[PDB]
Amino acid sequence: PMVKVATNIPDKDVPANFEERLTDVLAESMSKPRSRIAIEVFAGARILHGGVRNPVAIIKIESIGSMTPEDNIRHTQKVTQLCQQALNLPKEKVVISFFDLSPTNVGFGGTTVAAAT
Amino acid sequence: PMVKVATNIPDKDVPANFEERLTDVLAESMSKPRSRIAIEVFAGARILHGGVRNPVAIIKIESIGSMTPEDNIRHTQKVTQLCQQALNLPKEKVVISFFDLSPTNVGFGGTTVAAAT
Amino acid sequence: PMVKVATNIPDKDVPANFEERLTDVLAESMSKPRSRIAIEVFAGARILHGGVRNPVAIIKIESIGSMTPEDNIRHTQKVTQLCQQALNLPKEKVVISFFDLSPTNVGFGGTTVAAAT
Repeated sequence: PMVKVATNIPDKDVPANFEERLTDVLAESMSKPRSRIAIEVFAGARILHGGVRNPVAIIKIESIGSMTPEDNIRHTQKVTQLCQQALNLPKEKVVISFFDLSPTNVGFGGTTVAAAT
Repeated sequence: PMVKVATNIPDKDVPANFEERLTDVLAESMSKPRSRIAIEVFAGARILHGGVRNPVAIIKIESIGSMTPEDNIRHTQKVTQLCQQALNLPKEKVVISFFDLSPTNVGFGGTTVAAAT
Repeated sequence: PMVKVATNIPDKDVPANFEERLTDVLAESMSKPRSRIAIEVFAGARILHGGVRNPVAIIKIESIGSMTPEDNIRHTQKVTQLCQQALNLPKEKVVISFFDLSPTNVGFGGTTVAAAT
């Protein structure tokens, strides 16, 4: 799974263990090995949400599966709870987009996931 | 809707009201409330387009609906016109990608849009 | 085609000709004109992959076609080989996501690709 977190919170306010916690949250929620999770953090970013500059996190999550409607409720709940705790964000300032990719459309280790299976 | 604008124009040359104008443009074009629009601006970025470093904007727009082929022509026209005016970009230096998401695949306020409906 | 490369390698370690080489690689692999390829490089980024901070590249590639399963193996191989050479990355530290867009969902030159055809 590949995650991008963009936030207007300053990078020094995003704790150094945030990525590791998010890795662990999504490994459990998505049933995926920690070894195949990437987290990108773009903090101190220029973001407007709902017309204001209040702290916000805009998150994108890509995965091969584990993205049924029901799964995505669980992910939303878990990711949001982490952001509440670690980023001091209200739930209405955590936006997540979910992309379910075919293994034919993910490259890793020099070939697609589909070709390595 | 969630928008990411990456540009090699310096951040001080992207006017402070750009995001608000883009918010308003897309609220009208997409028939969506301003309260549910996020704009991320990554300016001063390292971009090459068509082999050159000339000023350019690469934009991604995600939305739940409002992305028929006809809708996306209108969005392109409107977004491009804003970038022409505010970013001093020719139209051939404004590239936009449109992603139409299921409400099952957007999290907001601690659950999916689908679960909140 | 539109490419985003995020890496935790420092920007001064990403050679200035990286984007041009990647442009050329994908023009050949995807059979697309150099004039319609954008490369965004977000270097010096905060990334965790597999729980560690080792150098890594997380890449997103969008295209109108040229993204059959077989095509994406070739792209993965070629892009990975470039990153091995230019970024000093092992193949298991190059992750790529492939998005195949409709021409109705790409704006360029003030209208969609579909409307310009």
